[PDB]
Amino acid sequence: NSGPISILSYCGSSILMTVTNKFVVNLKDFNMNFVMLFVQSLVCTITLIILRILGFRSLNKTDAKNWFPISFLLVLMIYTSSKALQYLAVPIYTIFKNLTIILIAYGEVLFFGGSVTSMELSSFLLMVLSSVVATWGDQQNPGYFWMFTNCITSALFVLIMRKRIKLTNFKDFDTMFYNNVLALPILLLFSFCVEDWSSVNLTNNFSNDSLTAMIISGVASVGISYCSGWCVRVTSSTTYSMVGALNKLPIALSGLIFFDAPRNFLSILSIFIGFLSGIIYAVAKQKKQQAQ
Amino acid sequence: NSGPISILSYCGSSILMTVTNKFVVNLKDFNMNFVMLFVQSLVCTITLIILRILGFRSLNKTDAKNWFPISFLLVLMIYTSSKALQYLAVPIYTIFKNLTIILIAYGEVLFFGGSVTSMELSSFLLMVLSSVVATWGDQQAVASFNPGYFWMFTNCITSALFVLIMRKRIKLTNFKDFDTMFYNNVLALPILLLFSFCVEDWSSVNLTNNFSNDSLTAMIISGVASVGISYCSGWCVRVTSSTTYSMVGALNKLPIALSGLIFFDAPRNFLSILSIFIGFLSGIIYAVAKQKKQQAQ
Ligand SMILES: Nc1nc2c(ncn2[C@@H]2O[C@H](COP(=O)(O)OP(=O)(O)O[C@H]3O[C@H](CO)[C@@H](O)[C@H](O)[C@@H]3O)[C@@H](O)[C@H]2O)c(=O)[nH]1
Ligand SMILES: CCCCCCCC/C=C\CCCCCCCC(=O)OC[C@H](O)CO
Ligand SMILES: CCCCCCCC/C=C\CCCCCCCC(=O)OC[C@H](O)CO
Repeated sequence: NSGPISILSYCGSSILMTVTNKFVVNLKDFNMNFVMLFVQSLVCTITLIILRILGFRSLNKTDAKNWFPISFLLVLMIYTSSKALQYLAVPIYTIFKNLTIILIAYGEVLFFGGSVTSMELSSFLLMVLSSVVATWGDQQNPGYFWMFTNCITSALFVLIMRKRIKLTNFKDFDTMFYNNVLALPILLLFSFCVEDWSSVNLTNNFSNDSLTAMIISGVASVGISYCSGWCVRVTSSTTYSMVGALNKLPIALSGLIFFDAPRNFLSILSIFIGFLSGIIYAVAKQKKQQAQ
Repeated sequence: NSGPISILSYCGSSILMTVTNKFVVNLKDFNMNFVMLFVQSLVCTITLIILRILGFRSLNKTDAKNWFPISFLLVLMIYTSSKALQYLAVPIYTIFKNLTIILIAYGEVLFFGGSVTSMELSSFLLMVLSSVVATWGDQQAVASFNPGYFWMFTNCITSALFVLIMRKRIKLTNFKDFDTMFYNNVLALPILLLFSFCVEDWSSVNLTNNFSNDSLTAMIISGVASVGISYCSGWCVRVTSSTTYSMVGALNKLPIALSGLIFFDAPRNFLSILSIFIGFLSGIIYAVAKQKKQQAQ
């Protein structure tokens, strides 16, 4: 586990999680989003514990209270992100979620000090265009405030995890385990603070059937769980933040091939612009090694 | 005459020419652009000879047939723009004309061999955003769409083939300013009358009534201001870089657009403003890029 294998790994799970959540679990637009994530991180936790007794990990209290900010950034990342999409459109959220990419690249400079290649700067802007270009080819204040929060919480999150990982020599699995376990409590705070619970009404909603999807989702979410922390650790907090935005293209590109859906050339340019953005960013990484 | 002083000259001239064509001569959208522009190239021609005898330039036959493409490239650059602008909105025309900056920067690779700094690449992409961002912040048979984009594809290359070749033949023929100004004005004058019959419709019973003593007087007014840009356009490309002239020219319209928000109580859009300040960022990156290029060697 090192090198570009991280990125190919992150794809299959984000590819698996996108398909599986839309093919395996049809209409996963549940009443309580955090509960699905609570299981996705809980089914992930159980899966690891089964693996410890068949051979991976460790348990501390010194590292423990230093990771809680990361998890708290995660759930807040979702709460802010979840709240952004309530008042915001999907394409524009990508634009700001793509604008977050830049600061994350320059946020790594404040945690590790590296320089942002002028070529890397070009790639991110192309995603911005590919983001805007796609946005300009579609239709549909409260939102922007939460997106201003998602941009920062998603940044401080992916940044800090990468910090504490290399600080506590957290090998993979270790990253996965702590993020799954420590998020479990915080989700119950936001699950109780945000969702509506009613034993008269919702106790019937997520019945014996629905949980099958939430656990099915968790098993598929196992991939993304392990690979996210593996990507940030080996490569860069920028690399993980970039691949996440790039993934939706082959998924979006798959949506145009595998589907007879009304399209627009503007939408296509965005996807191919995003594809270009990777090539520049892919080559940009090359110029860092060769130059130095 | 050298260095960034060129840019202010090309800027001030493009700015003075913008006002003079829009405030002093309102409805500068004439029925026959080539004749209006033919005068602008004639007053420059007339203007130059008076200075030729008051002190700058030269006339050849070896230079002549190597310069004819520029005037033809120059006038053709306009005809494509005029015909492109018929089917396209002002902001969208801006986007592609800013995309030519990329090829022009990379067209220089085919003409002189310099490298396009990744930092330079950043600016050009940003210019796209300030252009793209503004377009998304605006209002306005398929076979009617495409005719514009088609005419724009030619303007983009002729706009490239134009400023590119001139800068080469300029540095090849040591064309000092005026020479750049003179030759493009002189050799273009005939082509302008060429396009005058090729495009315009003439009717002395009807069109003779259009260009009256007011409008006819105006056609000279615009040329008087265009003396700057004419001398400064070729001055800009020569001293700095064929990219710089293609960049500063695109940069100029920001402060004029910024004037529209300040000097005017006009409905605005934050997107429009973001675009403009995005453009300023575009310059600063390009300014540093030029700064990092000269510093390196
Ligand atoms: N470290 C860690 N990360 C996790 C875990 N579980 C989920 N994540 C991460 O939480 C994020 C949210 O999950 P996804 O729904 O898979 O998001 P996505 O595929 O990355 O897509 C995002 O960008 C798209 C545009 O490119 C958007 O369309 C999408 O809505 C979302 O914002 C992802 O980055 C995922 O890797 C876990 O246990 N641990
Ligand atoms: C509602 C909209 C809200 C506002 C939307 C804003 C969009 C901002 C876009 C791009 C910013 C790019 C910033 C680039 C800063 C670079 C500074 C720097 O340090 O550059 C060094 C680099 O190496 C030089 O190549
Ligand atoms: C509304 C439309 C918006 C769409 C906008 C689309 C822009 C695409 C145009 C040009 C790509 C220019 C990038 C060319 C690739 C540069 C490669 C490079 O610099 O390579 C150096 C390499 O490392 C060897 O040294």
